[PDB]
Amino acid sequence: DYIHIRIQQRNGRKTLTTVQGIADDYDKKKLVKAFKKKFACNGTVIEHPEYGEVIQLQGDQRKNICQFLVEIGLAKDDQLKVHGF
RNA sequence: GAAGACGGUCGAACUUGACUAUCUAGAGGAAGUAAAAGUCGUAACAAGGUUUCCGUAGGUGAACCUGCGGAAGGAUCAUUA
Repeated sequence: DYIHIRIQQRNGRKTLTTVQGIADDYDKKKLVKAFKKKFACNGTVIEHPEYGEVIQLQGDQRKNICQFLVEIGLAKDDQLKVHGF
């Protein structure tokens, strides 16, 4: 069950790095309030629907979420599935 | 009238602690600095779209936010009842 990410850049720079696999059971405040306060980027939590509850961090955060995912306790080091936007 | 010699005084030096001053090694740790063309936010240059800033306290990814009392170096030297 790979925690998909997706990024989504609007402007030449207006980015949002989601987080798709974090079961809701997790601290709706940890996952992401551990992220923002980390590499330092605007996280959040939407119910995207082609996916089903994903975490928008703000940024092209695809080298970072390899890492903010070898890190805090949600999924696992093989689950890794990056298809940067 | 010598060596020696009784006991003393000065007391170098030596051994061990204390004291004071000056200098200097150090795993690592945490500041500040440069600084600067990087990353994430917009905190307070045009009222910067939340006027700004001071003292102070708590709190926040991060710039910062907020209360309480100040200041204009403000966006009012005026208010015409």
